[PDB]
Amino acid sequence: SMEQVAMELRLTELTRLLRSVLDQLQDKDPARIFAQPVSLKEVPDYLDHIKHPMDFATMRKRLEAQGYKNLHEFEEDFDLIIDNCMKYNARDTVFYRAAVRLRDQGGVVLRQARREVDSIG
Repeated sequence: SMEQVAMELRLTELTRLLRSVLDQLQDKDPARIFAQPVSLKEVPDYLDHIKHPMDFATMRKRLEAQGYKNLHEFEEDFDLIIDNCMKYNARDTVFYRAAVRLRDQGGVVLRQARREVDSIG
């Protein structure tokens, strides 16, 4: 139907906006601490600690399959990246501190993305 196509065009446009959001967020992680999934070879107990692992590469795979229906879903995955790190790692670590900086900096980007997603429908 024409209605399905129009909905598909909206999903595509959301996907374009989320790709730019994702790039902006990932630049707030210049150390690349959150680039890839935590390695189960190198942290074999990780899944005993963290039930829903997340990382920027996994988000990128989901994005390119147009797997985010709305900004809320995308933000959920971004929040898992931060929140998982802040539970697994102690306060005095380079990892925790990187998460805090990503959170604080990403907040700015997400504040305006929310306005763009509402604004452009």
